[PDB]
Amino acid sequence: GEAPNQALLRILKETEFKKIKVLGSGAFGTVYKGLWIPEGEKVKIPVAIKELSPKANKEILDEAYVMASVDNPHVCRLLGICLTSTVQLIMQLMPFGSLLDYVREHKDNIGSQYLLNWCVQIAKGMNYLEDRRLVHRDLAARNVLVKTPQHVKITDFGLAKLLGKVPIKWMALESILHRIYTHQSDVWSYGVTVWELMTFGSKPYDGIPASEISSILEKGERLPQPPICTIDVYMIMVKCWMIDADSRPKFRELIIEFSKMARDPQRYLVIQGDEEDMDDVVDADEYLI
Ligand SMILES: CCS(=O)(=O)n1cc2c3ccc(cc31)OCCCCCCOc1cc(ccc1N1CCOCC1)Nc1ncc(Cl)c-2n1
Repeated sequence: GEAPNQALLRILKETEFKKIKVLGSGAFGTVYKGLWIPEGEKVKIPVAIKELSPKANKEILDEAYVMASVDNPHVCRLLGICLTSTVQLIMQLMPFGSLLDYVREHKDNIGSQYLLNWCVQIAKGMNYLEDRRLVHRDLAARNVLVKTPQHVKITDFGLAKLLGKVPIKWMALESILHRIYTHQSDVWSYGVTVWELMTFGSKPYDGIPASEISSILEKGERLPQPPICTIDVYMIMVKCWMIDADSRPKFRELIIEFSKMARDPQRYLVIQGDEEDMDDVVDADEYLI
């Protein structure tokens, strides 16, 4: 029971945008890179169009509701939806793809400053979501997209729910065992995501069946310390992975700590060699109504 959600849901004409290329596909559906041109407004906006039964429409509209209810520089911006045969979701295009893929591809040219700034931005997005009493439930490096190497945004709100099949290796223990989800379980997943970033995109618990992850965590086992990580960063992750959810750090505290770290990045991360016509193109972050 909260304030009325006065967010605007925008309906976009299908004739207004052109699909350009396929970005990805799978059981969830397919996502296209494309361009959106509102009629007579003299702007072209690079967009991602998510697409794929009446059960699919229900969940896609739940995602549209969630994403239309949020507005943060570190959260995916939903431009609107196009009511075709299957409902399409129009989102801001993130040219550089997922943070996981970007990090795996560019690990040889990624420094401490970028990693700590990404941690700061992700924490800011999650803190904003907490302010909106929103629980993401699927936070991971694969669900963080790169608008620019200096700017990342949280996406994939398919599992997002209000405060009141799952990827086991990113979940808190209480979520694995009692299906309890809280902003602190999101903090656990944030720790796992930071681990993904610091190991340059390695698979957490590589080769371990998901069925024994619960026992592994119950025994006290945790993800190892990444080589580039000083005890400060790894301690932050371990705090995010504590059993008592109230003992885990809050997202605002993570913002503070990682900002402190980013002011002197080399003290906290040790990385070898650290030191056609688009005239009218407008990014969605600069197209407001
Ligand atoms: C994150 C789950 S998602 O369902 O919410 N989702 C959101 C997407 C998106 C794209 C493809 C996709 C799922 C997507 O298919 C399965 C995922 C496989 C590829 C992951 C990232 O791929 C890219 C994305 C984007 C640009 C390039 C890639 N890559 C680059 C090269 O390597 C292959 C493709 N720019 C984007 N901009 C807004 C949204 Cl909103 C999106 N992507």
